[PDB]
Amino acid sequence: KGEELFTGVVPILVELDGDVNGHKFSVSGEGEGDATYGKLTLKFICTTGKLPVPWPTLVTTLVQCFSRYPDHMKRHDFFKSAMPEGYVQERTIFFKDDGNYKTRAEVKFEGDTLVNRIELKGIDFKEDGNILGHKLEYNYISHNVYITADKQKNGIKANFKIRHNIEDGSVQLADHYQQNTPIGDGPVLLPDNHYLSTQSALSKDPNEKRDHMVLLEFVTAAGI
Repeated sequence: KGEELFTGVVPILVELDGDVNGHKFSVSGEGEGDATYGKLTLKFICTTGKLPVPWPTLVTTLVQCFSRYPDHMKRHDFFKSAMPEGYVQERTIFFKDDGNYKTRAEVKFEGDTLVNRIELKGIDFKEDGNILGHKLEYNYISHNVYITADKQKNGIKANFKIRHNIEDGSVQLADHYQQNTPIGDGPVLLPDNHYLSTQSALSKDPNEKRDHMVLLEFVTAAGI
């Protein structure tokens, strides 16, 4: 059972390589995960210098296997059932009236540490849009992740809308399309329809002088 691997606080490593409209960059992140409370604490650093895009646009990319599933729903936890061999998570984020993000990450265990090596490719962005123009507010993100079973790929599919508030008080809609598939060839839990009530608190470290982000996320299953 992969559920026994999350019973306590688990070290989290996050390594990401991206290319948005030709701007290459890298993000590194560490933290702890406590599925018992769906509690996630992470800090990300831009290892190549300045981040070419708004941090908030990388939140959902930069470990849903750390979410708290109510006891009566634990038969729907695809994420933990695929561990420790892990699973492949692919997404396609569509920013309204702007470019799109196509990401492919691999979430798996490396010893006692949950790892998430991501590969992000961004194209079609407007040089002066809300993303490459850095006009999106850095504050709070909170939406529901609607999940559905994908018996064909023996995994799951999920979609949701992230509404990033712009500085002028407007909204930058970002449609997400998720596709998780198990790396290992073992039995994984195919869940009935349900969603992930997610909430992220972005903040800066008063002492960190490198482009970064301090995140305090909470993911809890519901819908059934």
